[PDB]
Amino acid sequence: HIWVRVQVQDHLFLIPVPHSDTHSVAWLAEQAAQRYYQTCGLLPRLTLRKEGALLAPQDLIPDVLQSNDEVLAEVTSWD
Repeated sequence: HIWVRVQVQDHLFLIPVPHSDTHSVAWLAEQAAQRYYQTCGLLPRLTLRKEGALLAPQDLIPDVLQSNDEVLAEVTSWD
């Protein structure tokens, strides 16, 4: 089982990545944005960083992240 810790503003979310079409960085950013919307009613567009390094939205989660990695999400706009 794979899960990623994503910081969105002052909130830290444990987001699971369940298992056949592999999920992209963009999908993970979308999950984090929904988790953030569920807390406060604002829907951000997010770019993800791992230890300061930008994650490409089109890259696949298993190629750039391991279970329990921590990711910083940056709000680039509000939808």
